[PDB]
Amino acid sequence: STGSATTTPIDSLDDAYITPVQIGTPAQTLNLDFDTGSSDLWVFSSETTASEVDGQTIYTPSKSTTAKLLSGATWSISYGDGSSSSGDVYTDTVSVGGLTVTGQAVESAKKVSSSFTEDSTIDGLLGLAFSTLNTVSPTQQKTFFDNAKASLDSPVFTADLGYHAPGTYNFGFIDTTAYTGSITYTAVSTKQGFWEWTSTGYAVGSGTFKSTSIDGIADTGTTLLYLPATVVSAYWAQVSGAKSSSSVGGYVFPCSATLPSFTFGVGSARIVIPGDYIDFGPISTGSSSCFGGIQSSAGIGINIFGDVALKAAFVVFNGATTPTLGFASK
Ligand SMILES: Nc1ccc(CC(=O)N(Cc2ccc(N)cc2)C[C@H]2C[NH2+]CC=C(COC(=O)c3ccc(Br)cc3)C2)cc1
Ligand SMILES: Nc1ccc(CC(=O)N(Cc2ccc(N)cc2)C[C@H]2C[NH2+]CC=C(CO)C2)cc1
Ligand SMILES: O=C(O)c1ccc(Br)cc1
Ligand SMILES: [Cl-]
Repeated sequence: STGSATTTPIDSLDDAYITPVQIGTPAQTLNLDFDTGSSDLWVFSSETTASEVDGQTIYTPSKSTTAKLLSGATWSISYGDGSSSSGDVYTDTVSVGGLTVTGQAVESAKKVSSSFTEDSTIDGLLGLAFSTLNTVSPTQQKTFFDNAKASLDSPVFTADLGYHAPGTYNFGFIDTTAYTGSITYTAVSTKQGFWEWTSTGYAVGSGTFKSTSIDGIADTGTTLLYLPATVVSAYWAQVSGAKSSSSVGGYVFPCSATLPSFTFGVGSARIVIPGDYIDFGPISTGSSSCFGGIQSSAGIGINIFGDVALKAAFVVFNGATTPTLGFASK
């Protein structure tokens, strides 16, 4: 089997991407944030505290003839930005772009934190990291991809995120028309439960390539590119007027600037992020200072290849017995 679904930026800055997902019978379509950095499929629901729902589409398990309460199962997740959500668990039929999994754990939110409430465009998350990070207790549950894997033509999914435009998530096949050149594959460590890999270096604009190992995760659920302070300083040093602002929480730059590109290495291959991809617009409405798309990971403990990087590439998440990651230009 295979599936193919369009993923769409939620706003003009590509702050996140949403992908329609069918849950239950008859289908209830929710727009989920596919997140290769986490491992729960959780949704706004009829059980979510009313005051914490503001425009989201909800899953109502009582209206699904295939929904079954998973007795005693609960979930609770907190994230690095202080956000959180929690609730109970149903099993139900879930379909993505024509690919169907029966008996998928659908984690129904009873509580969500304000940052989720405030994002009306995102109805939940679909985690695509390894199932070892799934939070359901006392019996851990599998991700949509793990559940689908055996049925897929090939045990892979691909992320093809657009810049200021829709893109595609494919399951079970590689669309050879979706990239240029070849796909370069690189080793993955699953020890921490992430798609963790090592970039071979970087360049800023037309500058010389610096060969250096940068360990990080491929994370479609993170908007920006988070890299070591040395790398980030070298990038912003090429932008007149750019500075690290403590009050704003990162590097900012004059909105009048044209940004240099940023290149990262994948083995002997190179992915080039155009400068425009690194502009995240005014720091506050009407400001002439803009927020940078490359920020320091210094306070994280890991580097994060988020959407800013991933959208410059066609990315293969290879879930074979020994997982790997592939990157192609496009
Ligand atoms: N107290 C705390 C600290 C860290 C964590 C990891 C965490 O937040 N994780 C890993 C994880 C995986 C599985 C599960 N069951 C739970 C979490 C979520 C990731 C999911 N991807 C999208 C978004 C993410 C959130 O990033 C940020 O907050 C962030 C903040 C500052 C900077 Br500089 C860069 C990014 C990354 C969670 C809580
Ligand atoms: N300082 C900071 C804050 C948050 C992060 C994570 C991150 O990237 N996001 C939050 C998040 C949290 C948890 C999950 N599981 C998925 C996404 C995405 C949001 C980033 N802010 C832009 C506006 C948004 C929506 O309008 C997108 C990174 C750095
Ligand atoms: O804020 C943090 O400490 C953090 C955020 C994301 C990830 Br992945 C790991 C750590
Ligand atoms: Cl300002």
